[PDB]
Amino acid sequence: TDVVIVSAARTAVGKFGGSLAKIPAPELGAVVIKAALERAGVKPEQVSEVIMGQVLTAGSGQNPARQAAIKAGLPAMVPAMTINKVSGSGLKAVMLAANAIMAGDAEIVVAGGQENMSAAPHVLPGSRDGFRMGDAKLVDTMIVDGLWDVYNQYHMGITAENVAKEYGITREAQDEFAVGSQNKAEAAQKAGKFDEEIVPVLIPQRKGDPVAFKTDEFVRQGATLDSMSGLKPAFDKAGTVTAANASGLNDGAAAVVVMSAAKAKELGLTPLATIKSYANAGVDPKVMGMGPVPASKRALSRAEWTPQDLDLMEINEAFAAQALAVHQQMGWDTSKVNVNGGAIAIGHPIGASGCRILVTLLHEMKRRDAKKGLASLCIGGGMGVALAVERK
Amino acid sequence: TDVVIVSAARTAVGKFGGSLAKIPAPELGAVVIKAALERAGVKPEQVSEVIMGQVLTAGSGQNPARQAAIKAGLPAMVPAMTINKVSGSGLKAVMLAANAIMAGDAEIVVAGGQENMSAAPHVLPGSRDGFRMGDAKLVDTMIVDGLWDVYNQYHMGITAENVAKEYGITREAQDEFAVGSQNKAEAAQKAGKFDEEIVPVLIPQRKGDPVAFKTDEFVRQGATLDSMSGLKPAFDKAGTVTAANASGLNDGAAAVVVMSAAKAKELGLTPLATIKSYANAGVDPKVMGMGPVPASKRALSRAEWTPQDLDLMEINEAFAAQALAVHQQMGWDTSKVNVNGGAIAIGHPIGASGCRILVTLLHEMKRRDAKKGLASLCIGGGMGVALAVERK
Amino acid sequence: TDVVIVSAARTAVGKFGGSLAKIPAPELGAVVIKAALERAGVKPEQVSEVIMGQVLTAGSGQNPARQAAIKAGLPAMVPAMTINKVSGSGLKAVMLAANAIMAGDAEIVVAGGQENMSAAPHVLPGSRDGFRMGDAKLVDTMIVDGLWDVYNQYHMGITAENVAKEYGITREAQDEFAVGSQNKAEAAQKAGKFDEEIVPVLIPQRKGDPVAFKTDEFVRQGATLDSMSGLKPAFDKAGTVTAANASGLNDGAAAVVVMSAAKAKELGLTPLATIKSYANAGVDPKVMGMGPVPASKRALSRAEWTPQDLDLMEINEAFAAQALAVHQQMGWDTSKVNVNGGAIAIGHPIGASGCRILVTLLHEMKRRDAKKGLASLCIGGGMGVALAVERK
Amino acid sequence: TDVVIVSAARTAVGKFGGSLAKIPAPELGAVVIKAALERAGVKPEQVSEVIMGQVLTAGSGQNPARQAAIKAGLPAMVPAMTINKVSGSGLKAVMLAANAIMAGDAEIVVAGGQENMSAAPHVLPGSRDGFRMGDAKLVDTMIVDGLWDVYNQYHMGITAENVAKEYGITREAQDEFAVGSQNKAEAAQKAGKFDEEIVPVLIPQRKGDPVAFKTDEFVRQGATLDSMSGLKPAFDKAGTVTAANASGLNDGAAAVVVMSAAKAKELGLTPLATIKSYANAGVDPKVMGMGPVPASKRALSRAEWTPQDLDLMEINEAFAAQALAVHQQMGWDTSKVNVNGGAIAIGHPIGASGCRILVTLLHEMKRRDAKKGLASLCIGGGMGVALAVERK
Repeated sequence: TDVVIVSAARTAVGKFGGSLAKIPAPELGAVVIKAALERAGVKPEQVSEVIMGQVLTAGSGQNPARQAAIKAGLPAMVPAMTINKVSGSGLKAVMLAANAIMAGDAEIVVAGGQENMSAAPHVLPGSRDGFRMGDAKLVDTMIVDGLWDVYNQYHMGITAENVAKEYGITREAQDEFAVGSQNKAEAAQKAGKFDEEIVPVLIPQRKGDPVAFKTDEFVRQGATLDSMSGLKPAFDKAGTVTAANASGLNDGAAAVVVMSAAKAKELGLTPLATIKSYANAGVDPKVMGMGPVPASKRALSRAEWTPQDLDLMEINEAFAAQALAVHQQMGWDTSKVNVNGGAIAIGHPIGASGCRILVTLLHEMKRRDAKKGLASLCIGGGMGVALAVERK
Repeated sequence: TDVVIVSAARTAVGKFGGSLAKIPAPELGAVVIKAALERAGVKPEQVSEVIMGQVLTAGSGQNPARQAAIKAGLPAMVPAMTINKVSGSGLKAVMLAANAIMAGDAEIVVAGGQENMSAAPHVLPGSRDGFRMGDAKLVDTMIVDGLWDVYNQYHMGITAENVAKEYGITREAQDEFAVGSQNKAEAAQKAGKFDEEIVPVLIPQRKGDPVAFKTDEFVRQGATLDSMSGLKPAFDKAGTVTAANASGLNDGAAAVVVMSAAKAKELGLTPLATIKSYANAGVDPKVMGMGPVPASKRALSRAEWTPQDLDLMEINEAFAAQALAVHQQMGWDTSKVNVNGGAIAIGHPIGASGCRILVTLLHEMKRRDAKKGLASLCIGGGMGVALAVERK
Repeated sequence: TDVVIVSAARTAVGKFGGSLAKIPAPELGAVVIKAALERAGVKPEQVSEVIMGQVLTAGSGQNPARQAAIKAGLPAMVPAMTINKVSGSGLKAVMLAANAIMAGDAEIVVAGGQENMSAAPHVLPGSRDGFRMGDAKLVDTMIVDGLWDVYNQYHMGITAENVAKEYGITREAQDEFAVGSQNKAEAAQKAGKFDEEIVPVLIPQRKGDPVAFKTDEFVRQGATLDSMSGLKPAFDKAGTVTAANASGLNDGAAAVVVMSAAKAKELGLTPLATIKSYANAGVDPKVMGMGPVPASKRALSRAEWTPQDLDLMEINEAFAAQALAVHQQMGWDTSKVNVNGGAIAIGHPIGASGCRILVTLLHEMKRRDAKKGLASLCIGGGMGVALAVERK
Repeated sequence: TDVVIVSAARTAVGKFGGSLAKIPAPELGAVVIKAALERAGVKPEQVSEVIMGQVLTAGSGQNPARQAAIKAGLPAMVPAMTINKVSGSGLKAVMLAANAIMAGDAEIVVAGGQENMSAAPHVLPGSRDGFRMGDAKLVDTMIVDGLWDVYNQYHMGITAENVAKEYGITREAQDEFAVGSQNKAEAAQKAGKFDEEIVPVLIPQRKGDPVAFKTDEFVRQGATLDSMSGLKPAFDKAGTVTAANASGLNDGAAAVVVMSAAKAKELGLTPLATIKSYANAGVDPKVMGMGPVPASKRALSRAEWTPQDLDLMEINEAFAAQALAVHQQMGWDTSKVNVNGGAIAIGHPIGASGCRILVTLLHEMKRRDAKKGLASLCIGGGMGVALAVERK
């Protein structure tokens, strides 16, 4: 059975401490679930399942994906499930949706991701035992759960250095990559290219009515090489990775409605694309940034496509260091990658990004009539995911 | 094609603060992943994916299933994903594994779950923005993420009172059911019925050699009705639910290896059973304990079996009130359910319980040569899951 | 012996979270100890003892008064002690310094107080024992140690409401009194009246050289009764005390140098004033704001003065409600009280305020050649202190 | 013209986590203030002031000395003040009382100290501003406020090592001195020597009436040199200081009632002793243990006594290393010092110790009919206090 995507919706991506900071992640997920459904013309009643990625879940309450489904107005009869494959989560949700539809387990699935990194708490390990003597640590959940390698006991940014070193990716190269990502995002914003895919979030106000948030507020206007060349390295003093050549910490959500090609025809719906293939993959945690290479290669082998056959790709930009090594290793046309900018510019709400970049992908494929697309992301812990789509 | 379970393993279940209290959930998962694979005859390199449920993940680190997979001996090339469908997570991981195999996405999946309720920490909401003036709250992640209804803002034990009230499940019925579970579990312990399925966990000692932990230490030997009759309600002064007729807070893990029947044959392995069918369902959060009814009915319909066709069942005993309502509504033969006792006696590590009970099911089906089996659980937030297995 | 005050110095008072928020209280004390000695012309090694009030000492390290003395450049041979009598602390240090010199215990004492309310942390009571299950509290040390009545378990602002009820002090009356304090403080700033008494604090900056902080930044310019009428009650929703008719939360320090008349004659120093008398008093915690009545009466009885003999007074303005009641019960001439504004305008760094007001008193007595003066303050928990001074 | 001590009371000293662990310090204080007044035959209403040392006050509430007075049943009319001079606090309070009486400021003062080290909590610095990104420290208040040198940034135990190096005090001498201390305390306990001075604290129980705590439960009966000679140094690998030759972390309170000799005659009371003299001193923080040398010399000079005129002394044993160096430098007869043991055996509740050793001294002087005694203590941050008393 051929699996299609019938709609795609994302929030604008908030800055850290920004416009979405007080909006809990399942409330962001609800916005995009409700809007994905409306745009597909599928009633809440008709949904078989909701699957939402969310990484940072400490104190979020039972099953955040169910919370989003219910806030979106889906009835209690529709089950939901939360998933955590770190940055891969939002796209892995769509892979799971596809698996379920192919197996006959589900007919229509809303899949996506949600994340509020701003609101992530601190945790007190051992709080039940107490601390008989000496200092104790309050651990940052966003770092430990989101940004810290279990196996090597260091920041993701160190894996980015490992990659830079291994693959010979210079500071200059990474900064040039980052300015390209900012400049492209800026040009796309101003050209109106994000207008269709963005769904507004109504922010409550102390006094008067709520005000819509609907612009990617992390995008740096007028960015220049020389605004990046001067920063010091963030993770190692002799390093190459900075705040400007890595993605941000951000808030946001993204969803897609998926169903069999046969169900779409029955409902009279025109799909956006057909899911062609997808794959996961694993690599050493030390170089997790390289995840997208084996995953993209596997997705492409499954599709019977080469990297040259692709018209458009969205490869998540966790760090310019890894994004560049990935391009080098894949050999594909970088002029067709992240054509509207990437995470360095737009931001990276971890559990959501996987579906965010697919939403952007789908909208640009239609705009330029591209037929073959792929979305891929690296995953902390040493993994990758990739999903290929086709219009025709 | 056709999906088979080739092996199954679980830890003994620890009591709250008990023998497993200091061993992180992913360390529990690794024990069972490693032993499932040994029991099946499968080399770590041959695994396609690991899916593990884990509900309480505050400060657990990046992707707890990945941590379990790596700690089990799986190579970095083997991807892994964590899921949260609350008490259903365990059995939902097997469902996801099945979908994946049927869709041709994976060949060999290790599916299961893991939980250490003892070690769940407290969290400090708003730590990131500070507390300008006034007291702050540390929140218990076990309650908020594991046991608390989001929509109605009370404990699961209140949902159990709503089910008792709706279905006319009495305190005395609940208590006799609880004694029954204890007595059945006692019998099984004394008969060595759990010897095969349990994998020991080595507990480090203050001095000397590690001690093997391999007995379900929550089970109460010699339990009687007069030992339960006089307790006071735990959640509601006028209520029927007590600590003796509900399960506990517990630690443990369980896992199964899943593959296509064609892969089993290629490798020369003899399956424990075939997956016949499965299903999920949603109900009102208020009466979440009733989830296994629509889930089991759907799973049965899909298998084209009646309730009377089943030879053995494992239905999770979150609360006696709910288990009894499910039996009342399904009308099946209670003498074939939880034949070696259930969660009230053995315990309930939430993220692991769904796979735990499957593991117990499969082992007993072999000993009594049962042909048709069903496992089902209820799920906080108003869901159920059910999975039917066939031997022949 | 007659005890004289030979010099007096205070910081500007900072806003909550304002210019001094990042300077630990003993660094603030060190500024005023160093400047008071320098203005007296007394070398560091001639000092017998340092006495500093500081109320909020949680995590401040051993003996905040000794920390100040050492940072000020006094040798280790000069012993120091910290004291806590809440808002009375700063004045009570001067009383203790007088007691010591009269007893022959000490020759030259540096006495005052120091407080950083901005930097007071939260505390975790019960942390050695751990938290078995459910919510735990982080308690705000500024509130519990500073602003909370032990005996009645409610804020100091409720004692202010109690006083306004008992003595018939209306919202409007409180608001006019507050406008007066602001308008006198603003007049005094514009006329340079704080110029002599304030010692700058250098504040490090992101770029370039440190900036001097030397102006009372809490003072509200152009205050009128309409400025006050829009606030809502801050502590009792049905009451009359608001943030604009109560003092602030503030940071600062003050110190004076005290010695016998004979020692000042031997060193050739012309005193600012002679200590005439002083006293303490206790009242019911519920009306602590009245403490200055029995303490002032007792100080005046000891001096052999009447309230009408005073030329100038500084009565600390914790709350307009209590300041008014005090004036009403003393019957003294309010045109002579807080002539350059009070704590409602200047702010109220709790441990330091008692000496801050003395410094202000002394400078204005010298400016207008007033002969008889009195400083008094109320104290949480139901106390007053008062100190009378005489120039001649 | 002449100040006397009319009564003396202390609690038994609690071991860390032991019988007093749940009793807040001001409750401890209240036991001894109440009992010292009863023993003196003084009416609470005729008390002029209460002065109590307390070093660890995080979350203790407003002015712990007032809380103790009030709990002891002293009326609101009696003011109180808390002081911190670290281990000197307890004795310093008596000195302040003497000063006050000699100045004519007070007639009758209850002075001492109180401390519960067991209950000192953890604090969260920076909690008010928040932790935007990163882990945050919980700091142990007992250590930072009680036991850590600000200037050198190390434990008090390191100052004891500097003392040992400087004065040639060997591990062997330290262990001999610790054994002697334990042995003398055990002997004094067995002989009934602490019976009169101890006031019971009633410890509430699970069921039934409270049980009285009335023994110094930290004293190690049966102590031998071989029990101490094998221990590892606690602070410095090449050092000499161990847990066995230092005092502990302890809970307890002590108070005395001080008045003029004229007031005692008027009220018909027979004094315990006459304060002959007292003094403080300052030394380098690095060798704070030496504080009692200059303070004792100065107190003996003020008394016109030589070290040989002394009949009995109490010199606090915070560390055997510093106690021996003090004896070495004073040259006095060590057979008359800490004749019933000292802090190594009895314990060291920091803010109370200074008064504790005074209470012990006075009781022993009366049984021996000793005429001239001295108490003295070292103080963290480099200070010392001493007080001489005479009977005749």
